[PDB]
Amino acid sequence: DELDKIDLSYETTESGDTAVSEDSYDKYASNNTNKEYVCDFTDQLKPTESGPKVKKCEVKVNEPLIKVKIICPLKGSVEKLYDNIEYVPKKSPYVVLTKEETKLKEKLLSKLIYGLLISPTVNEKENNFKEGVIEFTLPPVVHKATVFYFICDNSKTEDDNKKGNRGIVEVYVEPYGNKINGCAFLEKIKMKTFFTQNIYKKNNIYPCYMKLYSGDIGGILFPKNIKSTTCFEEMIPYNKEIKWNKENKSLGNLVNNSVVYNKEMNAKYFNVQYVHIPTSYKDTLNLFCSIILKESTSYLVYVSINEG
Repeated sequence: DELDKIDLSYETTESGDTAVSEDSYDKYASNNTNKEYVCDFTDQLKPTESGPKVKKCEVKVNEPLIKVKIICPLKGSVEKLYDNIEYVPKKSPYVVLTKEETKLKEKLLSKLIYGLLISPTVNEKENNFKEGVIEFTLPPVVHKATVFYFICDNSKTEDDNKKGNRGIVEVYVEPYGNKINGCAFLEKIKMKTFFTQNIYKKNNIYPCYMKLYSGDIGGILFPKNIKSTTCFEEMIPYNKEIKWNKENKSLGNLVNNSVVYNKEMNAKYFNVQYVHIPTSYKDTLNLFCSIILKESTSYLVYVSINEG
């Protein structure tokens, strides 16, 4: 592809071309709102006489499934304040930067954290600084601490005696979680080390069967030759838990205040879907769903919540 092509010769630093030391950095916290960690640079990179200063957005991750939002105003958002702005890496958040020694070089995030969702469109518009903002939703588990950076530099812009600043976002991920209460339909290891059950194509015995409780999370790694899936769009119960509505089959229509991620499977790197159980859901429920194949050869999946 071209949206993830990395320049192996690229190099840069935190201070960039400002000669500033890490101590003089203006480190601040992200405005987090309902599992959404935010780094807004609109009112932070405005030129100042005392510039070019360096503002650092700290992002500390010790929890799962944080929707990350990063802002880097566009050239001309204000008439003259961002006339010479630069955001790096260009093809973000597909491409990111990691600290090799003291300098930085390009790295692919999907190749660094498996199971991360990067919807190519935010508010109907592309997911790139060209449209002014970038988003991405984290995975539910991480094995090793991962640190990468973003860049949003307005220092090259000047408003008479004032000068813009160099914006940077540091993401210090801490090891959280262990595995997924889900199934794995089958470089390649991170597929196997993330689920409790593995489902092989040629000869499978047990179908998918993911067990859940109140406040736990599960997921699925859908196959490579998938035709369709109904495991969060159309759920069906069996035996006798509750009288069934033939239309309230979407996971959102089944449990109030439930969550689904990548319901449309539009993510670029992986064909995956996730869910979350609110801490207020104390009702027991057991459901079923199916999956399709290109061949119709279908697999099945089971769901159990608070089954105790």
